[PDB]
Amino acid sequence: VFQQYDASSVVRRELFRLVARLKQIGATTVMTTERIEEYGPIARYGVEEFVSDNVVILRNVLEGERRRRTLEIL
Amino acid sequence: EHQAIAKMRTMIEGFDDISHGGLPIGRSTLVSGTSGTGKTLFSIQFLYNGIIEFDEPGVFVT
Amino acid sequence: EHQAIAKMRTMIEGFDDISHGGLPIGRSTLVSGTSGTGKTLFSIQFLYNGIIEFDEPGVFVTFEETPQDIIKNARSFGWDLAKLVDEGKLFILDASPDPEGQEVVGGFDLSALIERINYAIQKYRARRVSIDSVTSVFQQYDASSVVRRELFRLVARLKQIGATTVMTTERIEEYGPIARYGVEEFVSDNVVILRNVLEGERRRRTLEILKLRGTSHMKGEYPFTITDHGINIFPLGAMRLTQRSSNVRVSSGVVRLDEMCGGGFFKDSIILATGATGTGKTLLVSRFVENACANKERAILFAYEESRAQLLRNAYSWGMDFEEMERQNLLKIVCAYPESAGLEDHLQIIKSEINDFKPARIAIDSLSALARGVSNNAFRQFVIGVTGYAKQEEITGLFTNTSDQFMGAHSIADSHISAITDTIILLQYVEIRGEMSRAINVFKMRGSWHDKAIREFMISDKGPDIKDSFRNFERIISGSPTRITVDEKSELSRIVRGVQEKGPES
Amino acid sequence: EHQAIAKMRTMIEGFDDISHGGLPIGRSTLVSGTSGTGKTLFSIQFLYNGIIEFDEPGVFVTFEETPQDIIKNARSFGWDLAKLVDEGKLFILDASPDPEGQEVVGGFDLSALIERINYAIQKYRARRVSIDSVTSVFQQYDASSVVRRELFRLVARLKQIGATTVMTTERIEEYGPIARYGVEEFVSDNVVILRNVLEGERRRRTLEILKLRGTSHMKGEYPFTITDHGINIFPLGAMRLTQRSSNVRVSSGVVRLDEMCGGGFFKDSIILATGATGTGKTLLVSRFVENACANKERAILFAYEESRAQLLRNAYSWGMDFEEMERQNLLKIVCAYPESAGLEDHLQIIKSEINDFKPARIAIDSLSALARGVSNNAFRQFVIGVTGYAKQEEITGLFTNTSDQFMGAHSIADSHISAITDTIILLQYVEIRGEMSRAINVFKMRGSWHDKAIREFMISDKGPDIKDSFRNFERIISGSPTRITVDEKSE
Ligand SMILES: Nc1ncnc2c1ncn2[C@@H]1O[C@H](COP(=O)(O)OP(=O)(O)OP(=O)(O)O)[C@@H](O)[C@H]1O
Ligand SMILES: Nc1ncnc2c1ncn2[C@@H]1O[C@H](COP(=O)(O)OP(=O)(O)OP(=O)(O)O)[C@@H](O)[C@H]1O
Ligand SMILES: Nc1ncnc2c1ncn2[C@@H]1O[C@H](COP(=O)(O)OP(=O)(O)OP(=O)(O)O)[C@@H](O)[C@H]1O
Ligand SMILES: Nc1ncnc2c1ncn2[C@@H]1O[C@H](COP(=O)(O)OP(=O)(O)OP(=O)(O)O)[C@@H](O)[C@H]1O
Ligand SMILES: Nc1ncnc2c1ncn2[C@@H]1O[C@H](COP(=O)(O)OP(=O)(O)OP(=O)(O)O)[C@@H](O)[C@H]1O
Ligand SMILES: [Mg+2]
Ligand SMILES: [Mg+2]
Ligand SMILES: [Mg+2]
Ligand SMILES: [Mg+2]
Repeated sequence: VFQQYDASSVVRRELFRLVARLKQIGATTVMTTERIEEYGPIARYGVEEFVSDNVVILRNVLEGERRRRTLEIL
Repeated sequence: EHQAIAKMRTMIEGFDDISHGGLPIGRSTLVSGTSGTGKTLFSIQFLYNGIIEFDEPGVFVT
Repeated sequence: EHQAIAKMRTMIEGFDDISHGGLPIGRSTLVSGTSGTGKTLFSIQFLYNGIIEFDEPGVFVTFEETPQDIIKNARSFGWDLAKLVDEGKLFILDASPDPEGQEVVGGFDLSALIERINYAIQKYRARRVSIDSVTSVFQQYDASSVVRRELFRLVARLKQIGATTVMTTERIEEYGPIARYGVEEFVSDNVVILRNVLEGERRRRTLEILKLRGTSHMKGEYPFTITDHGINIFPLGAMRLTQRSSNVRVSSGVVRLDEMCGGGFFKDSIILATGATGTGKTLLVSRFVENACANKERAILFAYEESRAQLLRNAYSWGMDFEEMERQNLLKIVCAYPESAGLEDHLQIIKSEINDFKPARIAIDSLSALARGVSNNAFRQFVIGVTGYAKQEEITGLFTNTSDQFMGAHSIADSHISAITDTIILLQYVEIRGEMSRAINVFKMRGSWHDKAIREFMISDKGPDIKDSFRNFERIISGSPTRITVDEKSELSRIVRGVQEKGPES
Repeated sequence: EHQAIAKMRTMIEGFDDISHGGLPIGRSTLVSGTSGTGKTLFSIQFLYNGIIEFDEPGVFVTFEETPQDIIKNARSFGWDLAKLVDEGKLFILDASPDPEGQEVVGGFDLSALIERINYAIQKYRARRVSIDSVTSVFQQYDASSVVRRELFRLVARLKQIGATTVMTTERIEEYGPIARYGVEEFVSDNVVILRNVLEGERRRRTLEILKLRGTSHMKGEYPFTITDHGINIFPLGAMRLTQRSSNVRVSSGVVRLDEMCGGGFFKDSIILATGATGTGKTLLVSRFVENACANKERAILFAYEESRAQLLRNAYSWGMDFEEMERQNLLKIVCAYPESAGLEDHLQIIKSEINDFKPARIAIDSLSALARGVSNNAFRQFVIGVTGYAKQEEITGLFTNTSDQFMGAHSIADSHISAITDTIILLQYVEIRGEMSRAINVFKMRGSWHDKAIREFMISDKGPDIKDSFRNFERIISGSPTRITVDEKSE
């Protein structure tokens, strides 16, 4: 959604907004973000981690031509 | 309430042990990962089991 | 105290030691860390403790988290911040944005905040202030130079107002810049860095005070865990060397052995048991613990290799009923895979269980089980921990270790947990006439004389029977000795012919 | 269509194994890689195979290379696209820029192209489409967010159109992001990464299917080669542990050995001969390969340590005439230094040459010669590939391994062949009275009973002459015996 022409700070707020309004609605939501480095930033803009109350990281680490899927609750 | 945070079971095999109960009720959970990691699936399955295990309707925004 | 700056205590277990007394009053501390490291908690605990322990009202400035949430989450550790906000001891100043807002407002609000805060401090007569996620505010659209100015101004007014402040900050790398804008580091009087290092799929949180303008403090990183009671720090390097030392002996659960040690182990002493897999360290452990219960003394048994069932199936087969030791509330067995956590966690669990049961004897079956994976230093740090806490707790202890190679092991411990140990019990397999016999040896004892022979020992249903030494043998330790004989048939009871009786009579 | 995802086979050697059936139909599959990875080739061979196998027309859209060249290059793999273009089976839709023009024509053309494209799809009744270097299009002056919308629009239209597309992208780092904008990743239903890794001055191209939305596939990287017949992928993990096993026996070339092996070598089995340098391995291989020509059966000899001519001399110097074997088209010698290829290429050459000569036996001289330089794991992965193919192909194979240390060697294979090999023949130097004498031993045989004695053997112009056991010695295996010369019972 923000991948139209935004920057971290603008992203951080938009997310804060969505997260908040959902809290008021009383919904137990699961949001999906994307990454680019298996061990780089937790999310695309380096700001989502700090705005979410909860964070799950799914990894697909390489290493020796094999792939190992893991899951972590940050 | 006036107690800790209550959780909601995901029924995803294992995840509810890892999360000591499941996802925190009334709140969102960010799930990220590179391409091909299981994000969408995690979300589909979370709604699903909610449906098929507690009859908790789910909305899927895509 | 010979420090030049006055400090205030966090009452956070372990922090006040690391900072040689707590946080400097009237000054500000940057607690910066990546995501989920314990920043809010630290700052929340910082105000709570100040209210619960010293009746010091506190102000909590929150930029992202909602006041209801700060209160909802704190119940995780059993804290009723609501009752305090109510008694008017705690005041949460909500400065979070609106779920339906605009854009632009991070400077005059920095002047409106200062004034808001001053108002709250004056109204509630506050002595401690926490500012959670200052970073999030410039996270509207700012650069390093603007941040430095606004942070300074804020911090500088706080100093004037007299307030002792804690400010939270974020960072993306565990080892790179201290805070986001690489400017916060230098504006703060003190800097505490919280990390959550990944490393081999495990997570290790540490706490480090980087700087304290005015006094000294412990340098480097310190392991810690967040539990139901908040942060819990282990200053493993602040552990002094002043353990009491008695000449009190105790039994090992094995009569012959006690003789071999010149009269049993010392109460105040770390015991080391090493031998090849199958030699029988675990038997002496069972025997060691049972004797603490045979004298009506408590004793814990942390198992990291055998299930709670097996430990009992095997224990019983050696006699000794563990079922009863448990009922008489005298013997407590733990059990856990070293993999089920990190040393820090493990060391604490141990510490905990030692308090909730006031043991007089502890046994860790297989240090080398905990040795799995962990680097050697991270392991030694643990061994210093368990061996240390016990020594100063007068708690006698038996530690087990499995040497990676049966027969031929050139060293006691592949880890060198040698100098850390007072008494060493060495078991090994001796190859005599196509068979694997056992051989036990009291390698070393610091205050005692102890027997110098490498005896042979059998394992029956009864337990460990310590026979004699293979005198007429060389290269013993090798694993496969050479039988040389200046005798053997020499006396002892020659008298040939009919010497025995058989099942009927004698 | 209320069923699982259905796949369309590419027919690209190995790819359909990995993707469990092939590319999903009606969906776009991103295939990115760094410069020179075989992206272009993949898409081509994808349409071509489509045509030449299921008569499914193909629409190839290029943005940089030119139609003349595309066809020009394809001839490198022995196929004429021109012909297919003629018969309207393939329509190369040129979309490259000319040496002259204007600018500020951003998303302006992505709309038109989606038209020119749907046209050629309808018009030719195309079922497969390949778009080469979509990337090179936005490489005009765009941002990550602009590229996602232009990409999504295209991918989307194509899915309505119902085509099974393949889009080529480019990367800059072998292991960094997936595509230039680190956005393509998330816009494609499927992502296949082509890599051209450069470790130790050597190059190794691998292919990986990062994801296939809606189905399963093989995970991780998979070695592949680019030959005259196109991309060739070896799914060394796909190979199954379902090899035929008989009780039929064969001769080792050495009568006395055959007895020690309790009746000979099993037709179905892997033979490993290990010993210090000079012990006689190359001899056994020599004798083994000869016995298969005495029975008029074909046998290949892949030598990696000696040359053609020298293999003959020494062979002839032990008897056996290799000169005849070659003429009688019953024996074939290959030879090549391990340094002349990667294991991926060798493993192929081996397989390739076995198909053009249908061997009943095979001898690789010096497994350890192929272990030279290559990592321990990248080697084992070569052993299984060679050991397996021969095993499921009913071929009897002999592999030679020089042990890094003469006398003292505390392990058969330094690299660890154990349990990958059926029969282990072990040669060792033995020092008896200031003299270097040999000794052969049948270490293990999974089927038969074989001899348990360590036998001394000599070498002459007649070949291996297995003598007796050092019965009266100790620490033979060690290599520096000690005769017991026991004074009997001393009366
Ligand atoms: N039936 C299945 N059996 C085994 N693996 C499957 C099956 N279905 C899907 N997969 C695997 O799961 C992956 C699907 O990922 P998914 O669509 O859940 O979300 P994602 O990769 O996190 O995000 P994105 O929407 O970018 O793909 C595939 O890449 C594939 O490897
Ligand atoms: N009762 C508890 N027992 C054990 N761990 C707990 C408990 N409550 C919270 N935690 C842990 O402490 C963490 C809470 O972090 P905290 O709220 O203190 O601030 P933070 O992680 O520093 O910053 P942020 O606001 O970005 O999350 C959780 O990630 C969780 O693992
Ligand atoms: N009932 C029994 N009767 C005779 N011998 C026994 C009996 N139980 C155990 N043993 C002997 O004791 C050994 C068991 O080893 P033990 O449990 O004492 O610990 P360990 O050898 O130090 O360490 P680990 O069990 O992890 O290898 C067996 O190898 C066996 O020879
Ligand atoms: N007959 C052939 N035998 C062996 N290798 C070949 C043959 N033809 C081409 N190649 C190899 O295949 C490669 C061709 O690459 P190709 O044109 O398919 O696209 P690409 O490398 O993916 O992308 P780009 O447009 O950047 O070149 C060459 O780099 C070359 O090494
Ligand atoms: N005509 C011959 N007469 C007697 N002995 C010979 C003759 N030719 C070769 N030999 C012996 O055989 C050995 C040659 O080794 P061979 O060709 O069998 O392979 P290898 O020892 O297994 O491996 P590599 O030669 O690569 O080290 C010589 O060391 C020598 O003792
Ligand atoms: Mg997804
Ligand atoms: Mg044991
Ligand atoms: Mg190309
Ligand atoms: Mg050779």
